[PDB]
Amino acid sequence: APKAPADGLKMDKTKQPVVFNHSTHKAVKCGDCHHPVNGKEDYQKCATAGCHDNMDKKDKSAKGYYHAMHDKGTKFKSCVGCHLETAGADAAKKKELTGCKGSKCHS
Ligand code: HEM
Ligand code: HEM
Ligand code: HEM
Ligand code: HEM
Repeated sequence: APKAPADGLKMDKTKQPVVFNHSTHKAVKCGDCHHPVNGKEDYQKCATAGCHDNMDKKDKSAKGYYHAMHDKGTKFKSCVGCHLETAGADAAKKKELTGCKGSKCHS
């Protein structure tokens, strides 16, 4: 069975890189992020060719990498989508978890 990697993973496909820590996401099943593709949970890097490899941040199709990390109403939760739900009405948590700058994702 796949094992989570070490904390401090840098997502760095863009000029706004973001650190991801598995240890803070244990309340989330692995396959909610490493989601099924052709019926099997896929543990490849999200931006693998044929996956979320479109680096046009304006693309709203499934292959758009920005879209996959930021948008609501997606088939699997995005980073920002799930964080918005988590923050609820708490403005401090909305800033920490969903702010576009000065958040835990982007400085
Ligand atoms: C569940 C305990 C779980 C496992 C297992 C797991 C594994 C895993 C691997 C093996 C990697 C490395 C991939 C590589 O080859 O680079 C990896 C990377 C990322 N993960 Fe993960 N992961 C588990 C859980 C979760 C959860 C719950 C989320 C989403 C909240 C998540 C996300 C990520 C992300 C993002 C990465 C980086 C991918 C990248 O493209 O570099 N994982 N995980
Ligand atoms: C990496 C951990 C990773 C993330 C994060 C992720 C997210 C993601 C979202 C949010 C969606 C929904 C988009 C929408 O509804 O518009 C989505 C959908 C698909 N993904 Fe993905 N995804 C990650 C990893 C991977 C990998 C490694 C591949 C390629 C093997 C891949 C592919 C796809 C496909 C295909 C879809 C659409 C699925 C369907 O319609 O059932 N993703 N992903
Ligand atoms: C998507 C790849 C993604 C990123 C990036 C991400 C980041 C992130 C950070 C930076 C934190 C703060 C703690 C830390 O420094 O590790 C954090 C915390 C929470 N997250 Fe997250 N997160 C990503 C995705 C997801 C997904 C898809 C969910 C829900 C399904 C989720 C949830 C949470 C929760 C819960 C926390 C803790 C919140 C807190 O108040 O402490 N994240 N994540
Ligand atoms: C707030 C809604 C918000 C904005 C706006 C935003 C912007 C942003 C940009 C411009 C990029 C780079 C896109 C490109 O291709 O040039 C980027 C990248 C990532 N972001 Fe973001 N972002 C906002 C908020 C958040 C939050 C709160 C998280 C974490 C939950 C987050 C995550 C990510 C991830 C992951 C990336 C990709 C990192 C990489 O691979 O380089 N964003 N964002």
